[PDB]
Formats: sequence, C-alpha cells, structure tokens
Amino acid sequence: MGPSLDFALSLLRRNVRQVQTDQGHFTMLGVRDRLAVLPRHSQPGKTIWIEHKLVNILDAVELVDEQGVNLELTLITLDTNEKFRDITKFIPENISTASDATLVINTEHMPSMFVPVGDVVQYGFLNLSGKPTHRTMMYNFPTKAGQCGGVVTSVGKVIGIHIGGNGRQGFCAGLKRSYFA
Ligand SMILES: */C(=C/C(=O)OCC)[C@H](C[C@@H]1CCNC1=O)NC(=O)[C@H](Cc1ccccc1)NC(=O)C(=O)NCC1CCC1
Repeated sequence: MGPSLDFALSLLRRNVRQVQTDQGHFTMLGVRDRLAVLPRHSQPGKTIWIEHKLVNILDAVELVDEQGVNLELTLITLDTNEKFRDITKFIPENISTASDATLVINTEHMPSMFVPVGDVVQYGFLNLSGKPTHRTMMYNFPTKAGQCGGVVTSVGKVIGIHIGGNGRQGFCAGLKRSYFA
C-alpha cells in the first residue's frame, strides 16, 4: 500500500475518534498524551461519548486570538488510560495551505470516510451562525452537516479541523503546533 493512504489510515487507527456531545456527532482529533481538539460549537460537557464509552473531560479551553475573537477550537483534556500517539510534528508551526488535500471524517454516521476537498487556501474571516471567526481556510467542496471535526490533511501534514460550509464551499479552522504545546 502507498504512503498517503497509509498515513490517512494510520490517523484513523491511532488519532481520529468517533464522538457524540449534546450537539450530536463529531469527529475528534487526539493530538498527544490526553489532549484532543474538537470544534467549539460541539459544546463538550463534563463527559463525552468516545467510540464505545463515556469519558470524563478534566478541562476544556476555547481558543480565541489576540483580537478577542473566536478560533472555533476547544482543547479537551481527557480522563483516560490512553496516551494518544504524538502527532504534533505533523502539524505545521504556522497555518499552512495545501494542494490536493483530503478531509478525514470519523463519526458513527460517517465512519472512516475520505473526502477529496482539493486545494486549501487562506481565507481568514468567516461568519458562522452570527459567530465571527478568524484563521480559517477554505476548500471549494460542498461539505455537509455531520462533518465538523473532520481532519484536513495532505502529504503527511495535519493542517485543519472542519468547522463549516455554505453548500458549495467548506471551511476549517487552521492548525498550528503552538496550540498543542
Ligand atoms: C458541522 C456541524 C454540524 O453538522 O451541525 C449540525 C447541527 C457543520 C458543517 C457545515 C454545515 C453545512 N455544510 C458544512 O460544512 N457546521 C455548521 O453547521 C456550522 C456550525 C457553527 C460554526 C461556528 C459557530 C456556530 C455554529 N455553521 C455553518 O456551517 C454556518 O452557519 N454557515 C455557513 C456559512 C458559510 C460561512 C457561514
């Protein structure tokens, strides 16, 4: 088997988990140790359903930039035995664009799902349901409900988390390594 598909399947196996909050189904990225990331609008509570069991959340941190403005990402620290494989070295130091990327989704409704969103470009400001958001990127693919939390990847790099779309385009929150230091 080739190397792009090997890395994507390895993500699914070790780092990209099926979750449910009171807002419904999401894809969750485990970054290292007991630290994961979800979209802010998933509103993780005191507990979260992960794959086949209810896991306690020890801490949640919603990320905003210096402008006080929403970045649409919540860092969760989980109460588990599991250490996630550390994938911080695949996350660029600065939010990066990409050609021919793939969005990897993993939900109970959309399990191990691969979506070819194409090129991923700087976009910046986005308005999601009256919530202003910075540091977004855009792909010209008609993403859909149930795909938030999805992992934007390409060439062994992990560059975003899907948060939105308008029926013709999709949008992720950009990743940078400093968030997971
Ligand atoms: C993922 C979450 C979901 O399924 O929620 C359903 C209860 C979706 C995926 C979107 C929907 C349509 N196509 C997609 O890719 N995301 C959302 O629904 C966004 C939720 C949200 C984000 C931030 C703050 C609050 C809520 N919202 C949107 O996609 C949206 O409201 N508008 C799209 C439009 C383009 C820029 C604004």
